[PDB]
Amino acid sequence: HWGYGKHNGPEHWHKDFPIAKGERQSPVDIDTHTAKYDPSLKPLSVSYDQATSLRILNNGHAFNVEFDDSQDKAVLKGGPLDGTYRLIQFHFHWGSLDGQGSEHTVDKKKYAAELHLVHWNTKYGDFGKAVQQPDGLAVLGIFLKVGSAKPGLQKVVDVLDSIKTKGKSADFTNFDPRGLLPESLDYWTYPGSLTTPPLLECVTWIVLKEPISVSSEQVLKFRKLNFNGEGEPEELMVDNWRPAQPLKNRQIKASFK
Ligand SMILES: NS(=O)(=O)c1ccc(NC(=O)NCCO)cc1
Ligand SMILES: NS(=O)(=O)c1ccc(NC(=O)NCCO)cc1
Ligand SMILES: [Zn+2]
Repeated sequence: HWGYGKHNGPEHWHKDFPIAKGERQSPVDIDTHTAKYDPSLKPLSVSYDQATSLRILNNGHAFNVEFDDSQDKAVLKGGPLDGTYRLIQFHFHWGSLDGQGSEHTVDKKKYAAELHLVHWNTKYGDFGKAVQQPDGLAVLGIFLKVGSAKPGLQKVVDVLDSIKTKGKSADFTNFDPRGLLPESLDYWTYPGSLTTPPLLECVTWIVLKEPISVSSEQVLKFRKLNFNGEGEPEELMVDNWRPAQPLKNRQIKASFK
């Protein structure tokens, strides 16, 4: 099965998922001087006031905080997007060390972690249909640097002891994802893919310029999770990030000068 180890990590994925070598793969390096400011880009509209978180799940590759996506409760609109995209889950990718962990990079800089708020285009009815479409998903990516704690992350941090191993889930209601956002919603955008198998080329990536800061203790708690199931040999869930992929025939656009 695919993973992030020596024998099943990102360099092996193409053997089962040949789209890994496709034309619009993610993540990418964001070369900030080559990105083009597009004044026709609209501000992002993040409407999370009615969000309903339900559960948190260790899926063996990351942990997902899942939301009720059966109504337009937490939606992303505007920016480069046409129509309305519903929040289904968020998760993170992180490193074994503060010097690495993000999937996207900025002028080759790696951040300690990267948050992905995953949304699907309501015109396609559900997530499974949306991933089959070139405009099916919008993923809002937010970098994490280590410094001051992020108070809105602590509720996530504190439940991780309950989902240490693959397949464990826990109730996780009333979590407000607005507590994970930075001040500014300035962003870069480009067409790309899921960054894990099946690597489907269905994502409008929206990557925020401003990172959030989390404490060293917060990210250390991410690194105590396990990729394995309970009663299997323990392998720490760290370095669950795919490296930057070739940009190919793509231009990254910026919402800001
Ligand atoms: N990254 S990938 O192409 O999906 C892949 C799948 C299986 C493996 N190896 C495997 O299954 N070995 C048997 C031990 O469990 C390695 C990589
Ligand atoms: N890292 S990423 O490109 O944001 C990503 C998002 C969703 C998936 N797959 C998925 O099934 N998401 C919804 C889970 O219920 C895989 C990769
Ligand atoms: Zn992700």
